[PDB]
This record gives sequence, C-alpha cells and structure tokens, in this order.
Amino acid sequence: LYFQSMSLQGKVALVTGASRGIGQAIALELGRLGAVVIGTATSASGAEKIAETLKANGVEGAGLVLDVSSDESVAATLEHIQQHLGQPLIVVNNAGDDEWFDVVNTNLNSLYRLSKAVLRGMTKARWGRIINIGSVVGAGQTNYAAAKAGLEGFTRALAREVGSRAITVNAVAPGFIDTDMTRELPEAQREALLGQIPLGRLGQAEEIAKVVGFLASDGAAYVTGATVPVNGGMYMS
Amino acid sequence: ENLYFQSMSLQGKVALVTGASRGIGQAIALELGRLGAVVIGTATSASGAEKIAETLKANGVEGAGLVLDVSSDESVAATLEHIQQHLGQPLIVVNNAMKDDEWFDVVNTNLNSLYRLSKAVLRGMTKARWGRIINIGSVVGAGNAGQTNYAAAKAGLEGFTRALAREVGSRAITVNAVAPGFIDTDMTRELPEAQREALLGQIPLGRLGQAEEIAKVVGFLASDGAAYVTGATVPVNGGMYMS
Amino acid sequence: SLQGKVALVTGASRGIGQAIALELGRLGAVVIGTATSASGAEKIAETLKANGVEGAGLVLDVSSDESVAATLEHIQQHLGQPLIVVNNAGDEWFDVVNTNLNSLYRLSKAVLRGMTKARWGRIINIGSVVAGQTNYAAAKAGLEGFTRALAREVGSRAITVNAVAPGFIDTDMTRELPEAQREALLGQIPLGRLGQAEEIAKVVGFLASDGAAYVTGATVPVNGGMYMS
Amino acid sequence: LYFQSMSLQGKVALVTGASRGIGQAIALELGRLGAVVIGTATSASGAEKIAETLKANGVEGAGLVLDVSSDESVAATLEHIQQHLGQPLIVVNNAGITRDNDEWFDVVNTNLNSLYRLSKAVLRGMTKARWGRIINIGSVVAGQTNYAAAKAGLEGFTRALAREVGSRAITVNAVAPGFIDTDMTRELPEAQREALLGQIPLGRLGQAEEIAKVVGFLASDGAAYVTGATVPVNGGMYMS
Ligand SMILES: COc1cc(NC(=O)c2cccc3cccnc23)c(OC)cc1Cl
Ligand SMILES: COc1cc(NC(=O)c2cccc3cccnc23)c(OC)cc1Cl
Repeated sequence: LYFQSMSLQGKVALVTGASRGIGQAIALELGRLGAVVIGTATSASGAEKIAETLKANGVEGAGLVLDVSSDESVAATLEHIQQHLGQPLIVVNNAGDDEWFDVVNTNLNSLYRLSKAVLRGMTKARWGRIINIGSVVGAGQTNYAAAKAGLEGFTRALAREVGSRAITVNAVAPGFIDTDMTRELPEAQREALLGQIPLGRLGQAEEIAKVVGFLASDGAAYVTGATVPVNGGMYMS
Repeated sequence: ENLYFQSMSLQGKVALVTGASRGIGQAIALELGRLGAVVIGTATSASGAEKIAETLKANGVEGAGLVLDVSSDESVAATLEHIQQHLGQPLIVVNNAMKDDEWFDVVNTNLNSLYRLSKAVLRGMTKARWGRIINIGSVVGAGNAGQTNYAAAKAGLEGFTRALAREVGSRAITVNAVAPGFIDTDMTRELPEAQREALLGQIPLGRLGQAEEIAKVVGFLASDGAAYVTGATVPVNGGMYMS
Repeated sequence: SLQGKVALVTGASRGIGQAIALELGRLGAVVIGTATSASGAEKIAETLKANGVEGAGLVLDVSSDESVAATLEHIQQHLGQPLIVVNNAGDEWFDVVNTNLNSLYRLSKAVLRGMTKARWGRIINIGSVVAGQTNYAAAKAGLEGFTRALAREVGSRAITVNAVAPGFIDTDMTRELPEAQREALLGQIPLGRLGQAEEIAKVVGFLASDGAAYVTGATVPVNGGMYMS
Repeated sequence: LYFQSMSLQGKVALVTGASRGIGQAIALELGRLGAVVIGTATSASGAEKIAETLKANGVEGAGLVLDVSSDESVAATLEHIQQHLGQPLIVVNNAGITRDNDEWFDVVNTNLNSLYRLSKAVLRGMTKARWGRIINIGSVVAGQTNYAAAKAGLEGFTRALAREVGSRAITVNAVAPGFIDTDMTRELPEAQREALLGQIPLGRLGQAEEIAKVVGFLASDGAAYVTGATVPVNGGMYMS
C-alpha cells in the first residue's frame, strides 16, 4: 500500500532557487511526496511566481525572497519560516575566466552559510537532509569542472561533520538538462553537447527532481557524502 | 481483464536478481516485488533456488527461484531461455552474485561474470528499447587484505559500470552500480565486538547499514524516475569512504 | 639543471619546505625561502649558506595581500622574477580549506606576471601531511581541484601547475605522535614506513624540471601506497 | 670502464613494446640514465631494430622477442635475461593491445591479464633483491569510452598491485598519456588538429620524450615513496 519509505508527510522543505527549471521541479516533487515546501527566489516576482506554481499544483507552502550571500537575509528568512510553518529539516541548495575562482569561492561560502544556519534545527530534531544541486553543463569547461570538484569535496566534508546527528548531506550533479538557459544556447553548442551523451537526449528537470526526492526519503538514510551524477552517461572532468 | 497498463511503476516488469537467497540480494528481490515487479531470484544451488521461491511466496511476490551459475555461458543462456518461455523478458537485472594477493582473481572473475550476464540480457532490453542493469558491489569483508580486495573490487566495478553505460546508452538502457559499505549481514554479525567499535568509529552515521537500505537505492535506480542516471556508482556507506 | 632560475619556496624553515629549498639549490637554482618570523627567515639564510646555496631568507605571510606584494617587489628588485614557486605554507574544517585556497590563489596570481613575461613557469603546491581524516581529505580534494583549474587557466603560457600530496612523512609533527597512532598508521602503508622529507623534495625537483613540461594539473601522491579518500 | 652518474647506473631495465614511439623513447631515456636496457618486440624484426637503435645511441643492452600474452614466452625471456645480463629490477609495461587486435571489454581484460602475468613473473627477482620498479604505460588518446575504460582499469590495478608488493620495497605506478605526437597523429587534417589543440591547455601535443622523462623519474631512488600512483601526462587535458 503505503510506499512509506518515500513519504515526506510532516516535513518542511526549503528549496532555494525554486522559481524555474530544476529548482521548481524539485519543489513540486517534494510537495507531491507530501512535504510542506518553501521555495525561494531573489526577487519578489520570483517569490510570487513560486507561490502560484505551488498553489496550482496543490502544494502547501510558500514562496519567499532569500539572498544566500547575506547572513542577515538568511537569518531573517529562517526566522520567518520558523514562526509561520516550523523548522525546515530538508534543505535543497540550488541557488548558484578570471572569475573561475571567485565563482566557486562564493558558491561554497553560500552553501556553508545556509547549511550552518539550518543545522541547528536539524540537530535539535536529530534528523535532516541537506541536498546540494550542482550547475547544469552550458572557459565554461574550467568553471564547470571546478564548481563540480568543489561541490563534491564540500559535500563529503560536511557529511562527515554532521553525520553523528543522523543528518545526511549529498549532492546531485546534473549534466545537459533541458532548461531556460540551455534552450537558448546556439545550435552548434547544443548539437555538439548531444553528440557526447550516450542516452542521446537532454535530461528533463523532473529527472533531477526524482533523484532529490529519493535522497530526501527515509530510504536514503545510509547515503551520505555522495554526489550522484545525473547526466545520461556524459562525464566531464 | 488481465490487462494492466501501468504508468511510472515497476508493475509487470520482470526483474532478475542474482544471488537472491540471503542478505542484500534477498532484500532487493523483496523490494522489487513490493514495487510490483515479477521477480526471478537466482542461487547457485537447488536449495537456494527453493528457498528463494518460498521467501517470495510467503511475501506475496509473484515470480520464481532458479539455479544460475553466472560463470557459465551455458547456464546463463539456459536460464534466460527458461525465463522468456515462462514469464517474459527481464528488463531489470540486478547483479549481486585470505591475504592481499587474492584481489586479482576475484575482481577478474566478477567482472567477467557481470559482462556475460549483461550481454545476454541486452538483446531483450534492446528489442524493448528500455532497461535497467544494476550492479551491486561487495561489502567490506575483513585490516589490509580486506581493504585491498574491497578497494580493488570497487574500482573495477565503477569503471566497468561506466564503460557499459556508454556502450548501451543509445538504447534507453541504464547501467548503474551500488557500492555498499559496512552492512549488517551474516559475516558482520559474528565479528568480535572489540573490533566492532573500531569499525563504527570510522562511520560518520555511527552504525551499520541494513540490507533494506541497499535495496531501497536499487529500487529507485530501477524506476522511471532514474531514467537519466547512468554510469553512476552510488555509495551507500554511511559516509565511510575507503579507496 | 635549474641553473639560472630563481625559485621561491614558502614555509622553508624546516622539514619538507627546507628539504625542497635544498633540493632546488642542489639543482642550481637561486632560492628564496620564506618564513613568517624574522628568526625563521634568518635560519633559512644560514641553512642555505651552510649548504652552498645562493639565495635568501625572507619574511612572508601568504594570508596578506600587502605582505605578498611587498615580498615579491623586494625579490624583483634584488634578484629577479621567481619562475619556480613552491607553495608549502599553511566550523574549522571549512575555514582552514577556505583560507588555504585563498592563499594559494593570492600567491599564484601575484607570481604569474613574472612567469607570463618569461613564457615559462612552474607552480607546485604542497599538500599537508597526515576528525583528522575529514580535514585531510577535504584539504586534499580542494587542492587537487584547485590545481587542475589553475593549470587550465595558465597553460597557454607554458606555465605548469601541479601539486604533491604527501602521506605520512617523518617531520616535527610526526616525530612526537603516540606510538599507538604511529603503529596504526604504518599498518596501513604498504611500504611499511614513513616517507622522508627528501622524498617529497625529489618529486618537486622533477616537476620543476624541463622534463615535466607536459605534466600539468596533476596531483602526485607521495604516500607509500596509503590512499585516503 | 665507464660509470654513469645517472640515476640508474648498475640497474637492468626491461621495456616491453620498445620498437617505436613511446616505448622506444623510454628505452633510450633509461639507457641515457645509465641502465642496461632490454627492449622487446613481438617479432624478430622489431627485436633487431631495437638492438640497432640501442647500439646507435650507445646504450648497452639487447632487443628480444616477447609475447606478453604467453606464460611460456614470458618465463623464457626472463630466464634468458637473467642468464646473460642479470635480473631486471625495473620493468616498464608498454605492450598494450588496442581495439584493432564486445571489444572495449576484451581489450581491457586482455591488457590487465598481461600486466599481471608479466608483473608476477618479475616479482621473484625483485623480492630477492628487496627492490623494484614496475611502471605501467597507459594508452594514448567510442574512442572516449575505450580510453576512459583502459585508464580506470589501469589506475585501480596499479594501486592494488602496489598494495600487494609494497612490503618488499617494490613500487608500482602508472603513467597515463594524453595526446602525444607519434606516427599516427602528425598526419591529421588541420580542422581536426586545431580542434584537438583547443582542448589541451598547453596548446600542443606532447612528445614521446616527455612521457619517457616521467618514467625515468619514477624508476629512480628519488621516487622511492611514490607507489600506487597514476601520473597523468596530458598537458592539462583530463577525460574520464
Ligand atoms: C575546485 O576548485 C576549487 C575548489 C575549492 N574548494 C574546495 O574544493 C573545497 C573542498 C572541500 C572543502 C572546502 C572548504 C572550503 C572551501 N573549499 C573547499 C575552492 O575553494 C573555494 C575553489 C576552487 Cl577554484
Ligand atoms: C573500466 O572497465 C574495466 C575495468 C576492468 N578491470 C578493472 O577495472 C580492474 C580494477 C582493479 C583490479 C582488477 C583486477 C582484475 C581485473 N580488473 C581489475 C576490466 O577488467 C577486465 C574491464 C573493464 Cl571494461
């Protein structure tokens, strides 16, 4: 009957960058699995759009504004969530060439800032899921490889730090996924990229979201420090 | 009236699980049965086969237990034919079947058997334009000798899984692996406890994994939701990484 | 022969850094070794002298833009541009890695101008020697990825960027470890011993040579066969 | 008498597949470092060419016939070397087959089985001596699948063997080349050659000599604490 190792009934989930594509698909997948979902965006229109998308899909929750680069915004948002809905025990971080260093540095510093803030709730509860979403393939190769290596190593370290508390930390590393950014790449670049994917097609956003939905379940309780590649067989290093 | 047009489930899929008579294999066979697959579990002896049939029955899983020796082309071909005749083509296949100088033989044998089984099942999956091959790594099984063997089997399995994934991807067949850590099984239950505390101290979750926790990961990789996951090795080790 | 090259080695006052400074000097380089205190700088100058190596000991703090820029200027004025640079100087697990990578970047970017002008260079990053496991694995993963990314950025200029990842090496920190910990560690090392500082230095000496000109973005593990992920 | 001040004076080195390109460049590097070098080929003409090349370069040694897929040929060749020159304590495996000789699997399977066979046969001499160097050469860059597979197999194998023989002061390492300038690669059309270079941060092909230098180092006493490693030599081009 129940597919109970898959229920997120009774959990509150925070998904950053939820207004489109992968973030949005994740927010819906978690809602469908029975979570209350808070999706975030950096603008008020993104927040409002998120709330509408959740509504249209029968997902209870909210859309709110959050800037992951700001301690103040982070602390305030978490307070607001606490007051109105409870503590988020599932957090999905989806909010991301002499910039190559600064980009990775900035993204890992924001993962850390959001993660550390949410850990206190998860520690009290003795339960938690942190899931970090890598960037979609789309100079570019250097940045992509660097961000992916930083994310894997970061995810594994943080997993080690918080594991005694029954909190898992994992990542998902997408490949070429069909989104707004990728639909408008020049054809040459899109056809070259397809030619390197053994499945011979782009991934759907829903196919990232499924993986996230699994990692957030009780069935993935012994998986931690892992980076799961979701790339149709195309591995870029 | 016996017709059944499934959507996004394993309902009606036929799944073959090697080494299904105990522990991880058995937990996988039941998980796939619970997800609605018809399950053929295999063992190398007739008593194992019979035990698998009984376990499936007791749990309300439709399917069968059969004898299969993954090191033999004949046994493989025969077993596949029998499954075709009686149940249909298996489109989900799960391959689950003392010093530091045993590593070579062991890994060589296991990879050659993965290849042999995989190649035989690919024809059915190609015709159907759909498939799931899931390879299960071995559990940690001892200091040094054990570490060498484990790391070697794991490195071979990852590289092999990725290469096969590449070869069959164009056919909407995924190939993935699961790399367990320290799982609570027959071997681990009887370890000296003095040692057991040393082991736990290397695992961030501070416990052994359950066989069911490997089975859940396999259940997910077999689903439609995991369609864009291929060539991956998913570690299920509670955060303990040994290479 | 590194005859005619100027080599900067950070953290050169003892152990691995010192053995590297001597190995490069033995290969004919002029060597600037650095330390964070004036006594370290002076000790370096004395070690170099006692071994017949031309060069200098200076004070440098790799976490400060000012100290970096100043030191490089001083080297330029007095000796020329360093075209071989060996970086051996170094809640908490995050801040440690973050700080060390921000220092590698800071030093590296500052020395790249000299190397670009010369169309030749060698940057070699030294990892740290073996809770402890987490820190070690994290610093190692960060170093590998960073070394590879930088390699990519500067490769067109015939500059190589590589790292060396030591295992259990006989130094000041490891000499005083409790026996239990030392015997546990040995049991995991296939060569059944600690490495010598000179064994890291030799790897660095090879990476600095013309023979290693096609090696870039690599992390070479020097650990007697003991791998931790 | 004439004693080289190089890293391998007094050592005997066996290099398989020494009759051209990378294997030949290794044989000459090890000879230039003072080793006595036995280079091997599968045919008598290859063996003879190797002997001529070594002579022309002032390298003491020999060219012999060896088939790494045959236990008999292996044992025989090793015995001949012992009798006539001494035990090879440096062994470089460069006699990898390719898809030319289902295939992706058989290639890697065959090559790892030959590495194991040669390695196990030379380990007795190295154990007696309490010293050794085994160095495996990966293949140079469908093609991506084969290349990544051969590389992953070689890396895991090298590390496992390193573990098995380490207590004996024997090191086992590999070298993983990228795009190297060889007979095959010079002739490529411009379009294909410029595309290739654009994927290599150094912006050029490697020379065979540049692989040979890395092997030379790993064979020395200075690399005594390096074992189980795969050293990539690819100008910054990484594929997996
Ligand atoms: C892959 O290339 C990079 C990697 C890292 N950092 C890490 O990989 C990393 C890995 C593991 C822990 C970290 C903690 C703080 C910062 N970084 C890390 C990095 O640090 C920001 C910068 C670059 Cl360019
Ligand atoms: C990457 O793909 C492969 C890898 C291997 N083997 C290994 O990866 C391997 C890795 C480590 C130890 C081994 C011992 C015996 C045979 N193989 C191994 C392999 O074995 C023949 C076949 C393929 Cl396709």
